[PDB]
Amino acid sequence: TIALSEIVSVVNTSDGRLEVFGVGTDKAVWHNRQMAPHTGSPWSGWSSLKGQVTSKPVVYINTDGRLEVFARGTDNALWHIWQTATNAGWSNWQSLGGVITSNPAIYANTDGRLEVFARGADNALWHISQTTAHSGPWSSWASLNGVITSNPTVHINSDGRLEVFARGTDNALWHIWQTAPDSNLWSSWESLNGIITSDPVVIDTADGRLEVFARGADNALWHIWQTISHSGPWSGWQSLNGVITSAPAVAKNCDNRLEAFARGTDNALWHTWQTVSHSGPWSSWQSLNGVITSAPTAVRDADGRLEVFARGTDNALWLTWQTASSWSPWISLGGVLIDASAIK
Amino acid sequence: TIALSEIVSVVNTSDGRLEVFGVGTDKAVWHNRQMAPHTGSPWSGWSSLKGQVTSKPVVYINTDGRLEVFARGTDNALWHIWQTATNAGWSNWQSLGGVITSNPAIYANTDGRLEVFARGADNALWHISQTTAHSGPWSSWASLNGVITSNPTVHINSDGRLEVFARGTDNALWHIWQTAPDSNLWSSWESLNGIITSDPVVIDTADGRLEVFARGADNALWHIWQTISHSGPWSGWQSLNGVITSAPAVAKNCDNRLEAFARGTDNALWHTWQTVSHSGPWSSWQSLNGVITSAPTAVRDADGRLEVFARGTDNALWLTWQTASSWSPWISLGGVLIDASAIK
Ligand SMILES: C#CCO[C@@H]1O[C@@H](C)[C@@H](O)[C@@H](O)[C@@H]1O
Ligand SMILES: C#CCO[C@@H]1O[C@@H](C)[C@@H](O)[C@@H](O)[C@@H]1O
Ligand SMILES: C#CCO[C@@H]1O[C@@H](C)[C@@H](O)[C@@H](O)[C@@H]1O
Ligand SMILES: C#CCO[C@@H]1O[C@@H](C)[C@@H](O)[C@@H](O)[C@@H]1O
Ligand SMILES: C#CCO[C@@H]1O[C@@H](C)[C@@H](O)[C@@H](O)[C@@H]1O
Ligand SMILES: C#CCO[C@@H]1O[C@@H](C)[C@@H](O)[C@@H](O)[C@@H]1O
Ligand SMILES: C#CCO[C@@H]1O[C@@H](C)[C@@H](O)[C@@H](O)[C@@H]1O
Ligand SMILES: C#CCO[C@@H]1O[C@@H](C)[C@@H](O)[C@@H](O)[C@@H]1O
Ligand SMILES: C#CCO[C@@H]1O[C@@H](C)[C@@H](O)[C@@H](O)[C@@H]1O
Ligand SMILES: C#CCO[C@@H]1O[C@@H](C)[C@@H](O)[C@@H](O)[C@@H]1O
Ligand SMILES: C#CCO[C@@H]1O[C@@H](C)[C@@H](O)[C@@H](O)[C@@H]1O
Ligand SMILES: [Cl-]
Ligand SMILES: [Cl-]
Ligand SMILES: [Cl-]
Ligand SMILES: [Cl-]
Ligand SMILES: [Cl-]
Ligand SMILES: [Cl-]
Ligand SMILES: [Cl-]
Ligand SMILES: [Cl-]
Ligand SMILES: [Cl-]
Ligand SMILES: [Cl-]
Ligand SMILES: [Cl-]
Ligand code: NA
Ligand code: NA
Ligand code: NA
Ligand code: NA
Ligand code: NA
Ligand code: NA
Ligand code: NA
Ligand code: NA
Ligand code: NA
Repeated sequence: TIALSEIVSVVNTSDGRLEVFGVGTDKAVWHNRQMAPHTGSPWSGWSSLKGQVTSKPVVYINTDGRLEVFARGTDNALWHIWQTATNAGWSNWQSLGGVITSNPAIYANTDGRLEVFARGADNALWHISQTTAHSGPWSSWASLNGVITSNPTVHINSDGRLEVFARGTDNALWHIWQTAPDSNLWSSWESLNGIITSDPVVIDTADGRLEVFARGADNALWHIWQTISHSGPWSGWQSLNGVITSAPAVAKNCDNRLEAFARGTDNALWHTWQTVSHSGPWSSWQSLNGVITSAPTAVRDADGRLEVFARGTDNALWLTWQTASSWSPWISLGGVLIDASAIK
Repeated sequence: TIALSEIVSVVNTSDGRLEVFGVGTDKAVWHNRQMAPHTGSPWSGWSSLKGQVTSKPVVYINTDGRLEVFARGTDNALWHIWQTATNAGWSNWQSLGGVITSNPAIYANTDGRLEVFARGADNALWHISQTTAHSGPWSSWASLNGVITSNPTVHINSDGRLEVFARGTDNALWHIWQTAPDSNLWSSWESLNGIITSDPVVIDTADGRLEVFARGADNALWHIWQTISHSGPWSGWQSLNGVITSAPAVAKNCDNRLEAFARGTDNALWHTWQTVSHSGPWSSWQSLNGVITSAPTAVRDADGRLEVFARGTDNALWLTWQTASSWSPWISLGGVLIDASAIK
């Protein structure tokens, strides 16, 4: 097991609007969209993209601006659905085959080819990619081996090499990387040690370093980073303290200051932020109240403000966002959302 | 002729630092680099990349983070130099051939292939591209025809299609675009009318629209935009008033509010910005003082603040930046810079 997961995936679209994707009580993927590219825009309300899924659905934006949603099907294959043109109609659901046992994780290579990562039937890391920029057809499936016990997360280094993070059978954070951008040649697996009790969360800092966050054995929020832009040595593990009861979420403020969010022991949303600037020391933890039943999902909107989403006690998706002074009151976006994560 | 040009090219690097590139009294390309990814970082001092150039040198970042600098050579061919690895050593200068009669303009396609645009010996628009993502060899040159009378400027639409802007023989703003992302198929030329007396300056908005700024026949700053995300019809020309004596520079604040900069009749730096939000009305023009002998160059740094560069009365490069309350006083980065613009 791992800490409680995020309930939605979110994207800031090609036209600057937030769109959130989750799973309904009918096992379809539903989505909810800002009308306008601003903090506090009205929302569409929940709308179904149909299908029947058995993982968290994960939205990604192609390099031509088209949204694409990936999810495990009822046959355990990887399935996907995409906008046929930027901000336009959706394709039918289509299978990418395989047999997967985690949520999918997606990134664009430097050549615009989406690459998708998931755990396999064998508990190894597997991957598949677009054969040309922002387009099918897709490659055959292949394995990066290893044996992993969390959902994988992928990011891109500031030199263009993809890098994947996952928990190992010893509960340490492990990782593996492309040897060159767009490459099919990957490193050996390497351990970054620690004991982690959530999915890892990875972000790129303003200064080009990968930084990984995860709940520890003591239920504190911990992090570890590349000390040099796209390069080792990594730092030691460092504690940001707290006691958290979900996976964390991390986003960059307007000024690049990292900010981490998680559910607290009182089930409120809590957060801690870098102070002064993006190189800065982290603040003490502070509560944003509420009573939540998922990990939070954080994202920076087109006004440069953080917006945080979490499921509530009524199973609706609730929302709060940064204002000048403070944070806004929690508001409900309604709906009934379930946690369909393929690893819990 | 066109309004006075910018003296440097600037990039916010893969690791978050500002680096500026200009032409020294020896006609070599020189550069100056922030040590750290923060407003008010100390600078390296000017350092030479050698070469002998007869255009403004134009820096662009490959999709793998490697800087690449483009410039017209003493033989009028397009020349370039690149980092051999991200943020590391530089190649030798190499020729991409052709005969060009403007500064070069560069954008990355959605497939990661850089494409460069320049006016040719025939006065038409020409282009050349990398044949694979962030790598040579380059394609053959081809023409998009037209007859142009300014430096061209390229940008990417929110659906991934490159689009190029230039002044025509009638002094109107003309443009031309890819019919699909990464394509060798382009539109016919189309006129956006108006009378322009500077190079056009293009930026993408938070909501995915191309917006173009130019000095008008009355020496006011004018602009015009796509009405629908990545699509015509375009707006009317609208005036932002002022009386300006250089090319404008435009950048996005970290909340996406556009902000334009230009030298005034008194040779000081002046600016006007969007208020409220990125969909807000523009402020009155305000002075940032200084006495400057080039157009200003504006860029957002890794603290989310705008920084503006301009040549001074002593031919050094000077710098002011946004602060909480105000703007910083002008500071000198030293050096002696010449205006090597191919079109004056
Ligand atoms: C519109 C609407 C809201 O619908 C609710 O929320 C959706 C996300 C689904 O769970 C539906 O089954 C449920 O009824
Ligand atoms: C076409 C289509 C959609 O298919 C549904 O949704 C897919 C994601 C799979 O779960 C299929 O097994 C299921 O029938
Ligand atoms: C080298 C290597 C691969 O290691 C495997 O996969 C890693 C991710 C860990 O789970 C190890 O405990 C396991 O043996
Ligand atoms: C190629 C290569 C090397 O990759 C880098 O250096 C490795 C030794 C690891 O520290 C990775 O996190 C990092 O991306
Ligand atoms: C250290 C600290 C901050 O607070 C702790 O961690 C927070 C996230 C909450 O869980 C509190 O209930 C708990 O006391
Ligand atoms: C404070 C507040 C807002 O409301 C609380 O937190 C929300 C996220 C919901 O769980 C409500 O049911 C709960 O009452
Ligand atoms: C070091 C240094 C600064 O050098 C000055 O500024 C450079 C940009 C060149 O013009 C040199 O010729 C001049 O001497
Ligand atoms: C190699 C090299 C450097 O060459 C100089 O700089 C290049 C950019 C060209 O102008 C050459 O013609 C000139 O000789
Ligand atoms: C069609 C076409 C191209 O038109 C040419 O190129 C345009 C950019 C203008 O300069 C016209 O005045 C000129 O005739
Ligand atoms: C394909 C296509 C259409 O291109 C768009 O629509 C055209 C009519 C122009 O407005 C361009 O500025 C824009 O890029
Ligand atoms: C006001 C001010 C700061 O300085 C002025 O503007 C600078 C940009 C230089 O031109 C100086 O030589 C001049 O004195
Ligand atoms: Cl609804
Ligand atoms: Cl379907
Ligand atoms: Cl993540
Ligand atoms: Cl700290
Ligand atoms: Cl944005
Ligand atoms: Cl010369
Ligand atoms: Cl070549
Ligand atoms: Cl050629
Ligand atoms: Cl421009
Ligand atoms: Cl930045
Ligand atoms: Cl000069
Ligand atoms: Na769009
Ligand atoms: Na966006
Ligand atoms: Na295979
Ligand atoms: Na990721
Ligand atoms: Na970064
Ligand atoms: Na950057
Ligand atoms: Na460097
Ligand atoms: Na451009
Ligand atoms: Na945009």
